[PDB]
Amino acid sequence: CLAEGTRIFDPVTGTTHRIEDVVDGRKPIHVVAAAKDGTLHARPVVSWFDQGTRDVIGLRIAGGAILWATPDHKVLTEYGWRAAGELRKGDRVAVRDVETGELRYSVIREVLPTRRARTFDLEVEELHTLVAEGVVVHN
Repeated sequence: CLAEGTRIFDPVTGTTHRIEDVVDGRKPIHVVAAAKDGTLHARPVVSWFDQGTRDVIGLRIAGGAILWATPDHKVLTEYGWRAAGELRKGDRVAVRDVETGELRYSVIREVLPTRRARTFDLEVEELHTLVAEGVVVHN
């Protein structure tokens, strides 16, 4: 699950939304999804999930961005899909350039301790993945 505050980019409208607003408002946004072959595509959100309050850890990425997700949330990394909780400083995660939309890999600068927060999940059509805080994660 993803934490309240997690930002999601809609490649169709070009609008960035906070996930708690997308779920609470059942907003029909599109997200940038990643296929199995790595390619990125725009896909619609067809289901919204309020997962309640849970512990979320933070993955501070080179550049300054930070993803807050449950330790079991899957992230696309240089070694494939892996639970956020298994990732450590130095591991590289897949990130979408906010300027060019290009996919690159950046190192995790720091892994932060857990904190309490409302958490969410979304169902992305067909590919079941999305870009959160610029990072490619499972929906």
